[PDB]
Amino acid sequence: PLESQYQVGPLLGSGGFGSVYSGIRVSDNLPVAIKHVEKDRISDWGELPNGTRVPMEVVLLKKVSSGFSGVIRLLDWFERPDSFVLILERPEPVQDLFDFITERGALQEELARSFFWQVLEAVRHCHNCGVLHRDIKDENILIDLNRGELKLIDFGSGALLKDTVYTDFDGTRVYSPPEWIRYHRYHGRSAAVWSLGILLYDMVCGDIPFEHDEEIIRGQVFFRQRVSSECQHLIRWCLALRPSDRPTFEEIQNHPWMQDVLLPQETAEIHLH
Ligand SMILES: NCCOc1ccc(Cl)c(Cl)c1
Repeated sequence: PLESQYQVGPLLGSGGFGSVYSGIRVSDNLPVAIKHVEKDRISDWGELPNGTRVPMEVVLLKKVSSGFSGVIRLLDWFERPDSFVLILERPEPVQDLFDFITERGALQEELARSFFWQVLEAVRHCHNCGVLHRDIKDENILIDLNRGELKLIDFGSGALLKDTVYTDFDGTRVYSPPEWIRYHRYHGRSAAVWSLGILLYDMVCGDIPFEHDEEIIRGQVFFRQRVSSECQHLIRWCLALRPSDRPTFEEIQNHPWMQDVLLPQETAEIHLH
């Protein structure tokens, strides 16, 4: 069973998502993360291609868990009487982006460009797999410090991607768009672009731009740090009040600020090693 298959290490974190432990797969010593989610806390349920009743998180992870290393991979899952247990791949050494920014402050634009580009590629992979993350933020991004590779985590607030309106949301409010705050309605892709604007501002300024609902609704972007005109333009574009005024992923990646990105290994060599 699960208990014999894995060696439990220390608690890595706990919160809205559940409890996550560091671990080692006993068969090949592979580093893993063991996530426990209480059944009473799971509101969104779904079913696998076979038809087993599992949390939506398990459905979304299976849809995205393949060769591409931009999303944390689900290795296995187990059902207990009062919880679900998820075995996830664990990079080592690792640091989440929230802890990274907290320790190092506002990122150099070359570093933010590499990081932002990788997040964009990871989000495009999710969308191509029919998955909408809904909680893109610094806390949900892991940095593989040796490879300079970023990984999206926590699909616990996610949904299947659709072209119709979403009227439910349980992600982070300070990353949520003005249409959600005002009307309790949003479309997947344009809401994801708004959260990406919040994230990019956070990378280059060291903090999020808005705290209160009134600020999100006004959408006036003030720069507290020295930021290039091209970067400011891209941020202000992602943070357009009207969802239809926001750039597509293609327009973000073709933006002049996004040109000449470093490879992840070059990123680790210059900024992480
Ligand atoms: N948010 C607390 C840490 O959560 C995680 C989740 C997944 C992995 Cl692979 C790791 Cl290393 C840590």
